[PDB]
Amino acid sequence: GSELSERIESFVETLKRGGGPRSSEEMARETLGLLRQIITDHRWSNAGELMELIRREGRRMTAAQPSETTVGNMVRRVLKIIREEYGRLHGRQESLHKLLTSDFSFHYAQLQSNIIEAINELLVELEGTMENIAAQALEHIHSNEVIMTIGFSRTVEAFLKEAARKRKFHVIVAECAPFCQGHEMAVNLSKAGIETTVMTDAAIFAVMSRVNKVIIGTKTILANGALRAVTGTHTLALAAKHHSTPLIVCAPMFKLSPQFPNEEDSFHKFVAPEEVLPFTEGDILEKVSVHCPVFDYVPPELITLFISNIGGNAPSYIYRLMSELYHPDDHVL
Amino acid sequence: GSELSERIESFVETLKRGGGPRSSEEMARETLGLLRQIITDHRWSNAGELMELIRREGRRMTAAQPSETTVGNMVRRVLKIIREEYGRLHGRQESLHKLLTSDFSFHYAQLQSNIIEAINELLVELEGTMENIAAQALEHIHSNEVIMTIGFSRTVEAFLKEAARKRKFHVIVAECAPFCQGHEMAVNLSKAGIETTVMTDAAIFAVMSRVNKVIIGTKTILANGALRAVTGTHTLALAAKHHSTPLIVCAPMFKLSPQFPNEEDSFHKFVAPEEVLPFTEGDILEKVSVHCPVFDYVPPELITLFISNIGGNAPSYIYRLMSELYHPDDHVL
Repeated sequence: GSELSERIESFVETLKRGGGPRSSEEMARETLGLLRQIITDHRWSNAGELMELIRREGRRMTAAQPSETTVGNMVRRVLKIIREEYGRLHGRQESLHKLLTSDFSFHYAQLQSNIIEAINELLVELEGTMENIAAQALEHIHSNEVIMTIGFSRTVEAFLKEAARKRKFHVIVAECAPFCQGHEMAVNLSKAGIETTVMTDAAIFAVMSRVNKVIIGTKTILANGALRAVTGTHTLALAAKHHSTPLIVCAPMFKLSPQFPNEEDSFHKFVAPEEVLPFTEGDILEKVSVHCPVFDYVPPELITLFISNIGGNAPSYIYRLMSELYHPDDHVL
Repeated sequence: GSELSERIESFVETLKRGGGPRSSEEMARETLGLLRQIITDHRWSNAGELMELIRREGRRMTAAQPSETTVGNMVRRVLKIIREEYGRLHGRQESLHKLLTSDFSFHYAQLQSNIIEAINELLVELEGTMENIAAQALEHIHSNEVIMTIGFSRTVEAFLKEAARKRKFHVIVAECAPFCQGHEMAVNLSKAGIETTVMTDAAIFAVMSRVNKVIIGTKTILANGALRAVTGTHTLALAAKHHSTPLIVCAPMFKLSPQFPNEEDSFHKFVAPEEVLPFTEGDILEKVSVHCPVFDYVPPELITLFISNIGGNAPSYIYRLMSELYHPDDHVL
């Protein structure tokens, strides 16, 4: 009750004010733990009340920070898990087959235990996601290869550190200005023994002619295979497409969102202009419009491969993955 | 003269029966020497008769072997030299300026010495073409580059040997089947300490993703910037264009032919089917049509740069060079 309410309020305020969990996996774990706490603590008779309350909590969580899709992704995953559990315990996708062939009020005592067990299994699968993704590094990196990365991605870092145990290759890291987080990635990879280069975004095209493949992370994967990545990733994808350089996205399955690129102006995250133009400029700040978008939209035609904890896939298959994770009625939430 | 006639017939028969000067520079030199001998020995009262006889032997030379454009190029160069000498001695290109603003057969008794001097100057300029092309190797090759070649080109071999004195790089040579002359090129490049790889044509598109730039020779440069090259160069150029890999053609100026790619079915050189399918196959040779084209047509849009003894040019400028070498009335010959 009070503990649950204060935990929810703290989570919402942390999302609204930023900071909190740097790791996306940590954010997913905290979201799942909070959802489990709501399921255990909150009182509900039938599954319909659970749907309504989880939907309200997820709506509040995503309204706190719409650019943080992992929270909504986990909320929809929990809703799908609850729906599947109810269908298994009570009963026995839209398609041409279903179209040709063709009630949550009922109550069950053991449904809650099954829901918690499924959520715990999901958490266990989430725990080993990074190792599962990194275990595929040797199948995609050959000897004396050149890899291009932008910003700081922990999944890509684990990928490269696992590949470096048996192969020698070069990694080029482009800083993601203004938050030049690529410097930390470069120094980490150098500490791991990999030979690394640090450069600004302005050189992304210039050196792309000498890059064998591009390995990047993302914040979100849309239903059509599009990316909500850090800013400057669209230019990197365009430069890779110019040279037909394969672009690999190493992203866990919990970053898949059933949304579509129809949404406008809430996609990119806009922050204080101080990052781009300092406050000490003076009077010219009065008449100059300064905008600092954090995220970028990447169309699916610029992506070659998705590597996740379940293996490799093409963007054209992303829809099927989206069909296996979320019910079509939970996209609106 | 009888000796001149026997030399002309020897040249014509050598062209018809194949072989002869292995290097294109040697055959250009031989053509220029033969033209000089014809000019000296034959009796001509005025410039028009000299033009007519030059055109007659040029027609015979070109009809001996149409696929060898160097002979016709030298004949047309001599004709343009005669035109410019007669115009400078006697008097003072179709353009809008000439159109808005708007004859031979007048004997002068001083044109022959000028013609011979210009021919000798052309010969001296022809002697040092390969060194002039090779001197620009360092401006186009950087450290630890990957270069790709097809067949055996002496100009490209000189290019790479000159570049290898100061930089270290890798060279991949694709054998030009059936006449696998790329083996000779790879062995020669390995003799100079360059790390080299031998592979077949079928692997070209397989390795273009790891190639930085493609440096090739050619047999002929057409008026629009197209190429007559060894068979397999068109697919190599298409593969380079797929990856936006810069394709450099190292070809001297005497390989520029003022004809257009309108001509068909005589562009390629069809040789005996023994090179592709051996005679020992037996009865199946009765009902199998096997063709062995020696040359390939490369459209101008697949060529990035032309490196010649006068420097680097784009294909879009080739027309101007044509207008600087040949008179438009000598294109038909």
